[PDB]
Amino acid sequence: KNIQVVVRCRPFNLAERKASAHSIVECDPVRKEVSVRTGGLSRKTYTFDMVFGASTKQIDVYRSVVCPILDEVIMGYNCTIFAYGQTGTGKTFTMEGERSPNEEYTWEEDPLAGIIPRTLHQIFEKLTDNGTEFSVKVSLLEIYNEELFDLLNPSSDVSERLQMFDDPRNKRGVIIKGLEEITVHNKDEVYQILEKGAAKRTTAATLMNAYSSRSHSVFSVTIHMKEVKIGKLNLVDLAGSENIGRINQSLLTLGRVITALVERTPHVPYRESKLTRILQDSLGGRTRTSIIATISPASLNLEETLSTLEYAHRAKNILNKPEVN
Ligand SMILES: Nc1ncnc2c1ncn2[C@@H]1O[C@H](COP(=O)(O)OP(=O)(O)O)[C@@H](O)[C@H]1O
Ligand SMILES: [Cl-]
Ligand SMILES: [Cl-]
Ligand SMILES: [Mg+2]
Repeated sequence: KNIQVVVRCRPFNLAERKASAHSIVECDPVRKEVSVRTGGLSRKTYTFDMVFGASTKQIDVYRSVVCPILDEVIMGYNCTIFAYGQTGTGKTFTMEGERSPNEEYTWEEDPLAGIIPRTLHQIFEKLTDNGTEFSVKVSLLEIYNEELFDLLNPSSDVSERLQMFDDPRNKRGVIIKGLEEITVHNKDEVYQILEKGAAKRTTAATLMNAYSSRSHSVFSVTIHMKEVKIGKLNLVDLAGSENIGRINQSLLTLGRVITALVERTPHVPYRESKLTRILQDSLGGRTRTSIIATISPASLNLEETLSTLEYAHRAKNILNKPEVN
């Protein structure tokens, strides 16, 4: 199962209007092509598993990319979904989403929901209707400046840092010490567990500079089903791609890993950055993986729009082989 790479273009921000930028990016959903106008203020075309226009709705993404994958979670296969791109291109919007402000929508009925709310809701829905003894445990670890933080725990201070060591009896696996896996009774529990985590994030933005921009958010869900069956979904929200070129250790390392795998060069540097070691099976491994790439249409972001694209195209080539748990 080759890694699924899919490109998502968001509408022009007011900031791009004020930078004067015109539109350099055309998204073709049918042909699944992205075309970038490099030449002037003539074009380059790329072909991805999916292409998502500026008109893409959150549920759309959920259906095309996420639903199939969660279906493969029920079978007990581990799966990872990356969200990659330049800051402000929409990575957090995809992984999380937002509430409609003047609307009365319940978070489960809200059009603006990103992948995480949606998935969490559905697991309870589908598996209640299935009704077979499921239990859910969700942890979230953010990597900043090569340090590990557990957001989810209430009892821990925002500052405290976990320790990671190569897994015993796994080797491929890694153990993050003191990472809280907080079992979820129900969705109305989901909202609280995530909400406190958002409060911790607000505290830690003040603690660290350009936190929101340089951090990697690794969200993990582990479902226990009876019959036994175990499934694990990693929703990863990467630090902005802009720092990367054609700084961030873990991000730079992720690029190196993708490059090595596509290249076929002998050494792939899993060891170097926390993200690659934790997410090691996500890359050239037994975990089914997809990548949502994110880009801006406006001309001023062109070098970045190209960089993002170059990674995804390259990452298309990489070979994955997923297996049931
Ligand atoms: N497809 C989209 N449609 C409308 N607004 C979007 C879309 N993608 C991103 N945005 C908005 O653009 C801004 C940047 O979003 P964010 O997801 O934080 O980017 P990133 O996390 O990649 O830096 C936010 O105001 C966000 O709500
Ligand atoms: Cl705007
Ligand atoms: Cl949307
Ligand atoms: Mg972000």
